Amino acid sequence: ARWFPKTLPCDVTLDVSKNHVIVDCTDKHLTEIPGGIPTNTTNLTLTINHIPDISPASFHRLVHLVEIDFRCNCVPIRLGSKSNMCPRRLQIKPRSFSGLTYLKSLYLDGNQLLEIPQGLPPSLQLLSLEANNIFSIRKEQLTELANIEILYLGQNCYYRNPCYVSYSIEKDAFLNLTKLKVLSLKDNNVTTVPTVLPSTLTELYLYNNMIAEIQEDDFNNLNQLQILDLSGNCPRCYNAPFPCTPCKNNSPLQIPVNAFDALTELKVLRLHSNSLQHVPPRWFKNINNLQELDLSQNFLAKEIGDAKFLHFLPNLIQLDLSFNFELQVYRASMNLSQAFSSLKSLKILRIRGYVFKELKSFQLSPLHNLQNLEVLDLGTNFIKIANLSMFKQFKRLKVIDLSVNKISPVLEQLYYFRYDKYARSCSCYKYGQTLDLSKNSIFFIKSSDFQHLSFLKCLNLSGNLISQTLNGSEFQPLAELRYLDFSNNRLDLLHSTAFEELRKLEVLDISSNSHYFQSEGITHMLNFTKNLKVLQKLMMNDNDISSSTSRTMESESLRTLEFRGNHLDVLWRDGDNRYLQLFKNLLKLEELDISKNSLSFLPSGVFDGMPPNLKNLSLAKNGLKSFIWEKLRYLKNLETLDLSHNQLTTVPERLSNCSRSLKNLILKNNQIRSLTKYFLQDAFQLRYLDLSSNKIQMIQKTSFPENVLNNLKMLLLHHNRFLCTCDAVWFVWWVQHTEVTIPYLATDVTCVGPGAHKGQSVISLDLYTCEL
Amino acid sequence: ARWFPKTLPCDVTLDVSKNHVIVDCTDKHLTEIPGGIPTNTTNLTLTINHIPDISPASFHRLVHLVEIDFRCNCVPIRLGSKSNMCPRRLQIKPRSFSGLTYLKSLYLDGNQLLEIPQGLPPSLQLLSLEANNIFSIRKEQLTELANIEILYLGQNCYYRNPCYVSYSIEKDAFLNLTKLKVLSLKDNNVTTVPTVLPSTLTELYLYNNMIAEIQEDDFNNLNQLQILDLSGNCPRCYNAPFPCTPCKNNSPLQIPVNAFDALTELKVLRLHSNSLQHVPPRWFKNINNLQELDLSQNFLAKEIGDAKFLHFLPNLIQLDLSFNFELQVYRASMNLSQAFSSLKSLKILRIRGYVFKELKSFQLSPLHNLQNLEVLDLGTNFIKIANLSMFKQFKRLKVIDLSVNKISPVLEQLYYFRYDKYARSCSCYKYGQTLDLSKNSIFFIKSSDFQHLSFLKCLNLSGNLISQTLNGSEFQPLAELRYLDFSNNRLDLLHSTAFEELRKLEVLDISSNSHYFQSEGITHMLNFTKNLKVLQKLMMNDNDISSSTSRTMESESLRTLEFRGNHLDVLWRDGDNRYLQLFKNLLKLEELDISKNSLSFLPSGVFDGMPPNLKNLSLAKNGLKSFIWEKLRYLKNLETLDLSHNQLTTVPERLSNCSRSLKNLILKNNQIRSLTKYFLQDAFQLRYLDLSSNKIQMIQKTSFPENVLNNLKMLLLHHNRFLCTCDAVWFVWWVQHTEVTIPYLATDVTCVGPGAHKGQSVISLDLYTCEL
Ligand SMILES: *[C@@H]1O[C@H](CO)[C@@H](O[C@@H]2O[C@H](CO)[C@@H](O)[C@H](O)[C@H]2NC(C)=O)[C@H](O)[C@H]1NC(C)=O
Ligand SMILES: CCOCc1nc2c(N)nc3ccccc3c2[nH]1
Ligand SMILES: CCOCc1nc2c(N)nc3ccccc3c2[nH]1
Ligand SMILES: *[C@@H]1O[C@H](CO)[C@@H](O)[C@H](O)[C@H]1NC(C)=O
Ligand SMILES: *[C@@H]1O[C@H](CO)[C@@H](O)[C@H](O)[C@H]1NC(C)=O
Ligand SMILES: *[C@@H]1O[C@H](CO)[C@@H](O)[C@H](O)[C@H]1NC(C)=O
Ligand SMILES: *[C@@H]1O[C@H](CO)[C@@H](O)[C@H](O)[C@H]1NC(C)=O
Ligand SMILES: *[C@@H]1O[C@H](CO)[C@@H](O)[C@H](O)[C@H]1NC(C)=O
Ligand SMILES: *[C@@H]1O[C@H](CO)[C@@H](O)[C@H](O)[C@H]1NC(C)=O
Ligand SMILES: *[C@@H]1O[C@H](CO)[C@@H](O)[C@H](O)[C@H]1NC(C)=O
Ligand SMILES: *[C@@H]1O[C@H](CO)[C@@H](O)[C@H](O)[C@H]1NC(C)=O
Ligand SMILES: *[C@@H]1O[C@H](CO)[C@@H](O)[C@H](O)[C@H]1NC(C)=O
Ligand SMILES: *[C@@H]1O[C@H](CO)[C@@H](O)[C@H](O)[C@H]1NC(C)=O
Ligand SMILES: *[C@@H]1O[C@H](CO)[C@@H](O)[C@H](O)[C@H]1NC(C)=O
Repeated sequence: ARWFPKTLPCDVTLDVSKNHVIVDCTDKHLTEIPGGIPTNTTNLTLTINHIPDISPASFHRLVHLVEIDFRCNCVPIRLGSKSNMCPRRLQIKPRSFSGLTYLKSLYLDGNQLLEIPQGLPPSLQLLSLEANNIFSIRKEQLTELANIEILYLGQNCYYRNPCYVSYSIEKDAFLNLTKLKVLSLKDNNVTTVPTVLPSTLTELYLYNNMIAEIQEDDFNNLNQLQILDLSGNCPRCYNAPFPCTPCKNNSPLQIPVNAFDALTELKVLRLHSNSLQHVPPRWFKNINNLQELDLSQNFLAKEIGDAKFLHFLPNLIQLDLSFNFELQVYRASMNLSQAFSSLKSLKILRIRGYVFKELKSFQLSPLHNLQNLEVLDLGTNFIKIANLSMFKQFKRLKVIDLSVNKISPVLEQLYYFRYDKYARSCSCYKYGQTLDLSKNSIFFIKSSDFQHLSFLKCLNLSGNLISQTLNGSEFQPLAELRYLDFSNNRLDLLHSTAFEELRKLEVLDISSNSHYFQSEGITHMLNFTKNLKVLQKLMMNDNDISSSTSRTMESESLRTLEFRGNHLDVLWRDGDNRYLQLFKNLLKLEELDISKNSLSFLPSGVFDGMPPNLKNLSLAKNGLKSFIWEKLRYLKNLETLDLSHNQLTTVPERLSNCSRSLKNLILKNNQIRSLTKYFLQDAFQLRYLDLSSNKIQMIQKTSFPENVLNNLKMLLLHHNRFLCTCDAVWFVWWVQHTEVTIPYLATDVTCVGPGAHKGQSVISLDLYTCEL
Repeated sequence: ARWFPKTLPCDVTLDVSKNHVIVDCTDKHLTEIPGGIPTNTTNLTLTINHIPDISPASFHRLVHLVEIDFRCNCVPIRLGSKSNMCPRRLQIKPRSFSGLTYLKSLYLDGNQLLEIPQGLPPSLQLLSLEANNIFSIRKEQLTELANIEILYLGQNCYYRNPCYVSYSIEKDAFLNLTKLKVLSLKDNNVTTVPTVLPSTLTELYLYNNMIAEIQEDDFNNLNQLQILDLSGNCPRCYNAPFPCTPCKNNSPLQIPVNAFDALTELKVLRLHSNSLQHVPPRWFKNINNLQELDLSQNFLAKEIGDAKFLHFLPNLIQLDLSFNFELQVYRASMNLSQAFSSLKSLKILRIRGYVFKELKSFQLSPLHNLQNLEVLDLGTNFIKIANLSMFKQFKRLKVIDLSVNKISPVLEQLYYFRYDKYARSCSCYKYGQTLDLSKNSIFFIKSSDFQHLSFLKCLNLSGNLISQTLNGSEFQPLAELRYLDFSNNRLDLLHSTAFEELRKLEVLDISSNSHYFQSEGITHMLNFTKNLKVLQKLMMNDNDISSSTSRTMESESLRTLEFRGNHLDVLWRDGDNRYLQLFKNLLKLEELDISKNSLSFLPSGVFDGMPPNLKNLSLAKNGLKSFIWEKLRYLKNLETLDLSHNQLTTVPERLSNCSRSLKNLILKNNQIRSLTKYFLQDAFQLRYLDLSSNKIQMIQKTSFPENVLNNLKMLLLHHNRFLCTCDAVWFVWWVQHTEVTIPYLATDVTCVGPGAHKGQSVISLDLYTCEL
């Protein structure tokens, strides 16, 4: 099928629409640049290797390189692996780059470089040098970068990569860089805004530094700038999850009231963790197109009750005032200034961490007529009282977020306290209006808790303390609810009428409601499904279900049932036939997850008991020790079988005689040591086969007829125990010359033996002695 | 050191006091009885192997056998391995046993035998035939058992081992067995009490059968009988976790009022799951010494309110009336008859599963003067209301158990609903008065909740819904508390004064209180330890701790800290120095568990930061991939190091040069492929070393100086990758001839290679070709 096998340990792709020849050697444990890289190569990536130097020989023939990604070949000590520390900094010999006439991007982050590499071609638009040891910028070193548009210089002097002195930038160092659009000097121990900056800047990043004061002309020539981030200068350090040194005297970042006058094009302004106590309205008198404003992590609790500066921001789209609370105060209520009413373009307002005991309908009045408002985020506020009906007047909104409060009768999990949200490394919203009350203290629900909330499409009650028998009366006002997340509660299914008032419910999650399922002898009504006539997806994972008063679940609508992390091994105890048709009457069921159910064997009757349209069946992570493959004949619509992470030792003698429908067979992480003689013979339906992480020694051509592999959309073979003797001759040849996609040929499809070939890659193996 | 290496795959013990020479071949994957079993052998066990027949050859030389434990060499289908099914019944050949003149016990449970083995010697006192296929008992087959005292015949006909017919016992089958003391016919499809039984019976087990009626003379001669179990005849089948067939027409087991008249010696009467609606007092008219009575799983809810039979039970020690609730009824209160006051010897009263809404002080008045009462178990009753102060009148009690209720402002978890609690296979009570309120619905605690309870020594609040900031006021009445189990709640350590009112507290568990720790930026006061002046043990496992407002925990008392399942990897993020002395000021700390903390490397400073008396340190299950062994020098009292389940590849060059105190070094489940040349040289303190489950190929004598091996109490080496070539000569010789204790030499110290020897045990290895 191929005349010349590929030996290069890098993925090579063609996008001729883009006349790009892309060679990706990321994370291939290389200690040299490989030989034989195609000469037309456009994008060459060498991230996360251990290549210790660059030379004119490095890219000699790669004439058409537009991009070289050479990140993390010697990463700073405290950011990189301690088990494989870099012994030393990348060595860049002269004129390694001056030949690359078409080079537009050069990434050299995280190599412990000491100076800006010189000799760079004038075609270079982007230069990235983050996480090196360059902490003095000299205008002489920047001359080579005449045509640079994007320059990343951050993380060269901060706590995980210290330089132990102030960052130093020569006067007007960047000013002759007259096409420079983006300059990043974040995380750098910088002490003043460098001046003068080229007026063509659109984005300037100066956050997490040692800039104590802005001066009134620091930005006066930047009339094209659209994004300015000054965050984390004079940081608010209480409960900081990184080492944090505040400005002396509780001082804020001092910004003269006219400092922003020239930034007529500014769209985003970030003043996070600047210890601000006041927001002078004068800042914004000639910023009329501001759309995104971050004032999180300051001391603006008082200012939130006044906030006259809001009157100057009629186009602002999202406003963040999270975590401005006063230390050691538990205010009674949230005092929002009427000025909020002037935020007519506002779509997103976030006020986490204001911290107050009670939310009352009047307190949110300044927002009543903000007509574009879509998201209101009042999470992490320790709110104890909130009458949910007050959202009568917010049907308009997509998300109402009261996550993580104390109420009783998607942003990353660390977001507001992370040191650098934007550091680079080497959900029910779709259904409509969402009310997120996850991780609150709701211990009991009534119907009236939800009056005037009939418009809700998704309600998140995950992670409350609901320890209640539901009898179908608790959710009556929620006539439009399509998604209920009830996970992490203590639902007691005493009554099969539970949830039946949710007439429009399409998705129900009661995962991790194990409490009442873990008790001896208590009634459990798993047949509650029958009353839910449009239910499509039911998640009841990690419930430790081992007993059921009903012997069948029934639904004419349900297509996906996740039953992972239960004890069907107990329910299906050998000798007890009563639950072998637990799922038979889910007539439309298409996906069944019963992974992690301790099923070390499947009793006879399990397969006959499956509903008739089952497509995707996962039995993963069960410790399955045996499997009667013929019983797959019962599953006449089966397309995906996940048997991963078990203890199977054999494949069927003839897969086609087990299922003529099977498309994807996942057998990864088992104990299979050899294949059947005629395994895949006539399995022309098969499109995906994963045999990785087993113990196979040999694969012969009778097990793998190429009329079957010729349709195989991926064939996973890595991490086995291949023996590369003259017996393996057909397998080795076929692997080297095949069209079929086989991941990890460069790095984990290897011989275990004999002796000579141990650790050697199958792709690189020369078996000519077998043909003497 | 040994002249004759032991090669027999069985554990052999000498107890010269008794001459027992005990040969234990349990679960050794044997397919024949091994040869060379000592001829003095008294107790020989062959349980769980696959020996397919017994013959006179089997025990020919074993003259002095007193016991043959030969169970489960062919387990019934539904009870046995589905991956290694038994192909055919054990074959018992004639005169296999009749030579063994001193044989007193013979266990043949679980071999699918069809008849009682004949030819048995008259010395036999115990015969066990459980879980075979013998379901017709004939007097002709029992004549050989003249001197039998103990006979187990159960589980030969039930849902996990069906015989498809009624059990059949010939009239007076057992009557000439004139020394029979124990007869067990449980789980057998028995339909009537076999009669007449020998009057010498002390224990009769008839439970889980099909006996619908007791005849008034069925027990007429058993005046020596001490234990009678008739449970599971006419079972109560609601929510039964096994296939359950009740007697027609809801009928109970019918027991004539004079059925027990002869049982003047009866001490235990079990009538569990007999569907009883009444307990006639006349039953007990001639039983004065009854000590244990099990009336669980019946229909005695009304009778519990009357219960005149209790007046005939002044010697009763234990009473179980659990799970007598009425179907579909939720009674308001528990109506305990005044007769309970006549239970003058009662130590244990269990009334789980009565089901009632509120417990009130007067309802327990019938128990107020039961002077010996030690345990009151009202668990799994769905109690919603309870004034805890009412137990002021139960200060004498050891355990007050309200586990698994709905209260708001040790038996196995398999117990009352298990099919056979006694089926055989092939905690803070010590501190004083305990109030167990675990798994209830308490969401908020105040001081007055515990009024009048100052006598309590242990309180279990595990698994409630307490989502509260404690400030030292909540437990004020509990002045004698020594143990607080607060695990599985939502503790909020906003204040370091939490728990300080518990002045006598010695053990505190706040494990699995991760809720507020998984919230970014929230305050967490880990220095709350300082106020607890007699605190000895602190468990804060699985809290996902990743941040801390305080930088040091402090205690002058604490000796044990379990910190497993947190995120010290985040707290100790490389470059963040602030928490490297988190534990340093726990001055008396001797034991620290920081397993499962995602510590793939240890930052420098961690070891210097440990408190000075640390003795037992666990870094298990961390994904550790490197370890600076020299850093152990800081731990000058380190005696136990657990590095199990990590990714280590190397041991120190000289362990003695790393720690002069280290006694027990656990390295199991790592990636170690070789030992250093002088690994153990001069490690004179070392007494226990676990190198099992690694990838070791070779061990040379220089790593194992034999003056060090001689002080080892145990040296674990099993499950490695040993190479049995002529290079391994010293190791193979030393393993075979050493006195040092090495588990699994018979079963998992094996050659991986070369070719010829693969799978062979090192102990069986003949390397003479290496010495030609
Ligand atoms: C940022 O620069 C400051 C100097 O402005 C560094 O502080 C010096 O650090 C050295 C070595 O730690 C001390 O001996 C000096 O006394 C410090 N000087 C001053 C003026 O504080 C600081 O270490 C740098 N921080 C980082 C993260 O690189
Ligand atoms: C031993 C009791 O077994 C039957 C039973 N199950 C439940 C239950 N899940 N929840 C309940 C809630 C309130 C009252 C009773 C029950 C109940 N009763
Ligand atoms: C937003 C971060 O401010 C710090 C803070 N932490 C807590 C806390 N753990 N618990 C609390 C309980 C009630 C009120 C406030 C707090 C609180 N505040
Ligand atoms: C390839 O590199 C060029 C030059 O830096 C870059 O603009 C482009 O996005 C990259 N494209 C692909 C497909 O890798
Ligand atoms: C608000 O809360 C109260 C309960 O305190 C309730 O009576 C009332 O009807 C609720 N509804 C609205 C629209 O606020
Ligand atoms: C509900 O919130 C939890 C945690 O706050 C989150 O994990 C889950 O995704 C949410 N549910 C939905 C349906 O998005
Ligand atoms: C369900 O319980 C609710 C709340 O207690 C009550 O309104 C209703 O009467 C109950 N319905 C039924 C059918 O029992
Ligand atoms: C569910 O099953 C139980 C017992 O099997 C029965 O009492 C109840 O009526 C059923 N409810 C349904 C089918 O909705
Ligand atoms: C308790 O129930 C018993 C039995 O039905 C009855 O004799 C008695 O009157 C009841 N007493 C109380 C206080 O409920
Ligand atoms: C509980 O009992 C105590 C002692 O008699 C009493 O003072 C207290 O009021 C009772 N509490 C309640 C909630 O009834
Ligand atoms: C508290 O109860 C839980 C479960 O209810 C149990 O796991 C734990 O052992 C108990 N605590 C003590 C100290 O016995
Ligand atoms: C601590 O909490 C309790 C909660 O009721 C309160 O009585 C007390 O005033 C609080 N403050 C203290 C003890 O300083
Ligand atoms: C505990 O540490 C916190 C954080 O520094 C501090 O505010 C408090 O005073 C300390 N309290 C005690 C009792 O050590
Ligand atoms: C390790 O060896 C060196 C050289 O003999 C010695 O000076 C040092 O004290 C030793 N350390 C320990 C802990 O024995």
